[PDB]
Amino acid sequence: GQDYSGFTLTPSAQSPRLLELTFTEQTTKQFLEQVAEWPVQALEYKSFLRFRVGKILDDLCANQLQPLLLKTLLNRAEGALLINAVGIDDVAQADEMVKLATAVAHLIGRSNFDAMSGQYYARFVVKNYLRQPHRVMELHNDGTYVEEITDYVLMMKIDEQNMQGGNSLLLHLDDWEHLDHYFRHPLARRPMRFAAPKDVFHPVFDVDQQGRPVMRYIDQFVQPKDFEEGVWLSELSDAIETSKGILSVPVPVGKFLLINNLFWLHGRDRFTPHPDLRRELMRQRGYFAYATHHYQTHQ
Amino acid sequence: GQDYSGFTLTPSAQSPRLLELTFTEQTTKQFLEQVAEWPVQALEYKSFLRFRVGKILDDLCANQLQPLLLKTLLNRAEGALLINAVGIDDVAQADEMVKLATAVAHLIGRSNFDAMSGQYYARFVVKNYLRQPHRVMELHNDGTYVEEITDYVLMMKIDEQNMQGGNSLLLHLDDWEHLDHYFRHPLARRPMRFAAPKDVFHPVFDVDQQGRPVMRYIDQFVQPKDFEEGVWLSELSDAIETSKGILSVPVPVGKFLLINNLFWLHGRDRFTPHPDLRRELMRQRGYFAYATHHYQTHQ
Amino acid sequence: GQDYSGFTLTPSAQSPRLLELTFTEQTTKQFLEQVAEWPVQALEYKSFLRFRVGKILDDLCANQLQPLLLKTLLNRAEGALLINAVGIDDVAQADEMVKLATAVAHLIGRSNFDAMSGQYYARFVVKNYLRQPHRVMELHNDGTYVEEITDYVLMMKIDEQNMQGGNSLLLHLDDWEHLDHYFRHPLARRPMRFAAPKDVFHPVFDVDQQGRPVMRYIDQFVQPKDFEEGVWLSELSDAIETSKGILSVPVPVGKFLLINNLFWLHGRDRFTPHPDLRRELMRQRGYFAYATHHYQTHQ
Amino acid sequence: GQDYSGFTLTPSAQSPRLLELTFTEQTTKQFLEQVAEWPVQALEYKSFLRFRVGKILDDLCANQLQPLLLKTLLNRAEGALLINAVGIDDVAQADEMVKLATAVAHLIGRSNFDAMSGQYYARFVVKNYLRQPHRVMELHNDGTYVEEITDYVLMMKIDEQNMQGGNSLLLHLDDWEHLDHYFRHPLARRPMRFAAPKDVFHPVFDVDQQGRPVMRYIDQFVQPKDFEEGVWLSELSDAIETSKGILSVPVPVGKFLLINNLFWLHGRDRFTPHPDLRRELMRQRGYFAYATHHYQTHQ
Ligand SMILES: [Fe+2]
Ligand SMILES: [Fe+2]
Ligand SMILES: [Fe+2]
Ligand SMILES: [Fe+2]
Repeated sequence: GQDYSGFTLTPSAQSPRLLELTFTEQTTKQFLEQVAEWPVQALEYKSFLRFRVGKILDDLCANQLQPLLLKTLLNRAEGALLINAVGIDDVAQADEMVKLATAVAHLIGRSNFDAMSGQYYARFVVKNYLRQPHRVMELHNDGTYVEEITDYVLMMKIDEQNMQGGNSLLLHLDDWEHLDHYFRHPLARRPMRFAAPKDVFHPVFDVDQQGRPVMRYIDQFVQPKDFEEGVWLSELSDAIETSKGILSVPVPVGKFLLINNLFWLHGRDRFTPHPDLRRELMRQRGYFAYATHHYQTHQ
Repeated sequence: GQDYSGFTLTPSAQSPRLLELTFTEQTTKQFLEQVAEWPVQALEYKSFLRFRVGKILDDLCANQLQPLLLKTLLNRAEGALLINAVGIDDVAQADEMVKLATAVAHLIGRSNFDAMSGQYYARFVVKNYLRQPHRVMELHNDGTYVEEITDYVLMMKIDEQNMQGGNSLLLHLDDWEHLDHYFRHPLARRPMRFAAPKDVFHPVFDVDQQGRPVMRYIDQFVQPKDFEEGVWLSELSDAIETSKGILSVPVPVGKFLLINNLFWLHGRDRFTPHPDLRRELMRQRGYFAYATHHYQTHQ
Repeated sequence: GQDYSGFTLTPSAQSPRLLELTFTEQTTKQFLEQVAEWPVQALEYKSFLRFRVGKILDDLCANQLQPLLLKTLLNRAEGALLINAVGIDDVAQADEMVKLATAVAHLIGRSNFDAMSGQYYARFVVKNYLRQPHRVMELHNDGTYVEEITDYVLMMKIDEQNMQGGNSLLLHLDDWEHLDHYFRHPLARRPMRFAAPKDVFHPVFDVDQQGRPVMRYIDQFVQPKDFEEGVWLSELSDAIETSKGILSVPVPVGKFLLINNLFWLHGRDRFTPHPDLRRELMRQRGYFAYATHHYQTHQ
Repeated sequence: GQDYSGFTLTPSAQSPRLLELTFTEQTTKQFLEQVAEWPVQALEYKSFLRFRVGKILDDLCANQLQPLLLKTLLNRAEGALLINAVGIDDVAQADEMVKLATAVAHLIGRSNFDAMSGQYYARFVVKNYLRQPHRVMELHNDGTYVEEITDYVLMMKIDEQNMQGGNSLLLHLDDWEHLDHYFRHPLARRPMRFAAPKDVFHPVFDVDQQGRPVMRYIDQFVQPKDFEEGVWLSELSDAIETSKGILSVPVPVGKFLLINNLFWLHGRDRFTPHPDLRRELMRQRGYFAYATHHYQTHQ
């Protein structure tokens, strides 16, 4: 995998669709110097600073970062990245981790308000029905019960102690062996009710600009209105969960997954409970916003 | 009463309009095996599983169950069932009870969110003004203060210890000796205000597709706007409560009433307080949703 | 003052506009017998019972009560009543008091939900800035910050111990010596903002059907938008409060004022604090609803 | 600076745009006599009294006050006042301070509901990230996340003990050396999202009636939608904060700043924490409402 200014990029061991982007130690060192004056708390109060820290990182990569992130995330054949910075790999560096993740996100779009934290990101600690270790968290898309589309999901590993399992699960729609069967079903186009934990109605599948399937699915929030929709959804669920195309991805401390939420589903594998278990995560979810040469009216 | 695959059906001792459906021990055994992998908690999070457990039970009855439930519930001459499964008859089996009731409901429609429990069903324990033993709960219809129609009411007996009385009361509109007198009154068609414990306005009576009376009445939530509406409603109330057509139905542990809420009213008889009284109930309320050969437009 | 069936009516000592209606001991005795089966709690849950207890009282007065209440309350020259029943005059009889007040109100209209109690009436106990004894409560109309009109105000004295002062104050617009001066001012017709403790806009004065002034005024909830409206309202306030037409009315235990809120203002005089002071009140507020021979369309 | 009836007016030491208005001891004495009958609590309940106390003060200044306040606040070349009354200069006089500030505000407009206090003004005590002494509070305009425009900001110093720093910062748009550069940028006219701590959309700049720049900006509530808006806002922020036109104004106890919020920004300098620090402030924010000879339709 290739050499860019300030970082390297290589395919993952799980899939060529998922690429691993690592910022050099020198880029990392300089980034942290140049953003030291804004603590995370400044980023939380002034959203424009989220874009500024973005600019600082991209400028350190000779402006090669932003176009690469976008080309990868929007490329149907790929659409997923695992990102890290050499030197940021310990829980003591959580703030620095948030700054990094924030900078990358705000080069490609904007992170949405998170109702769990009341901020643009959320950090969660896991320590020893839905909260359950031996439970796989089923593959899904985020953002299914609001009108606005969530284009990206960012999941960062902040701490990991005494943890067995709990890999991120991923499925690219084009690796799913049953796509054609479910996409070509009439109920693939049936608007269904999705309800928060005001209701919205949208189909479970849609298409991208070129007519290729995309999904907006989660088992917990979809609300089949009758026996027809119900049985079909229970079959679709089994067809996703038993897929041979599912990826299992370890996310080491300091690294984060950044994926296109339209044609990747994500989930979490089970893990072993242990009295001294500690896992800390950070999430952001947002929309893409980027410049292209395209048409406009007026002056 | 007749033999179907997996269950038997017979008229009740109270009325030929109310039929008693009992699943055989073998059906019950197999149902519980085949649904063991989804605990009630799974059904609460993923509504499609509610329809799946429905399918499993109907499949065990050679697909004779679903059409029989619908034919009975929609039949004006009947419209009520008391349902049980041989082998499920103790409070220790409450989860199994919920699964059964859920499976039957989601063959005929879908159960609505219950604001008391925050789930698609609600379980309540009674132990020693509105909470009162010596108080009869007056005959009524459910769902009178929302715009959407509640088609069915399901009441299951989960536990019963040291209980005297407290039978379910039922009245089929066609057994009510004063129907003609109240239905033909001009105020039968007067939209009246109904208010939750946003207000809705609907008449106290309406008609089914064939022009036969249906009701949407409850004394607590109807809000007569003046002396005219008030006196008439107080007279209608007395005329319902003193009706000779009222049924009194014991609901033993493991059994549930499932009734058409348009032309049956329901209520509860008084019961004797006792220091060691324990009654546990489960309710679901929902709409009908079923396939028929009927017209549609477009392709 | 005159003799009707079941009650007597006479002018007050304060004004010929305020009439005193007293139910005979026999009417009272029979009313209480005939309504004993519905405790106040029944009236709170089933609003139609509020109209029924109305019917029972009017029937006991040979149907002379309802037309007299309406003729008095709607008569511009009067519009106020002080009502009592011989034999109901002690705090121990508070429930009976509520039943009586309820019966009278629901012969002339319907009492509105009271947000302080969550019921159709509210009972308040006073015992030892706004809560202040040496503070007169300024003359006002109720219902000024909702779109719907409040036609009547009912204030009943439930208990009174160790109380000096605290009479009800009343002003009939036609006894107000400054009416013409304020009514003919351009700001009398200026819609002004009124805001709850969504905002509404209405003028401080309006007219009845015959073009005679009515008011919708309270100093606490009117929200002058500028110096013009502000100064004028402060002058109007002084002109109401220093009026020579103000009535001061003692309301003995068991008695209640029932007034037309369009052309009477009400308030409360100061009272002496005392360690063993106890005053208990009940209020209802509502709209008029009554039959008359008038035009309608269709069949 | 000039002599008016009841007060004097002189330019500040910081700028000729900011004028210092001091009521004479005699005006002050008479004002306090003539408003003694309405405690602050009366002003809080009856908003018309806020305008009345205004009238009393202006009347004491031969009606020269109101026109001078308006001429100053609306004058583009000025638009800011520092106001005090000889004899009101101690925390023990806080109520008198509120009355004074209220009287002045309600000669020029009306103060809006303050959600922090639930009243038309708010008092705050400061004693020993956003709450931070060594933090400058950045220059901003108030009222940026509601549809209605806030025309004035009033900040009064009620108490000051053991305080180093914490001056009010001010910037008049016409003293800002980078105005032309940012105002002439296309994003100056881009409606941007502003969100409360329902969202509103307005540009960061607008124009007054003569086409001169005005601002509606605060770093905390503006929500850049993408990298373009974000970077530009971070640059605008630096350009405001490092401006050589910024004023630093000490506000002694008893004095208050009253500024035009359209073409002045305000903020606060850092201050030294001290164990026995006590600063008490009062704020009001409102709209202008005043008489002028202008056109109207109808009669
Ligand atoms: Fe997710
Ligand atoms: Fe019910
Ligand atoms: Fe009142
Ligand atoms: Fe401010």
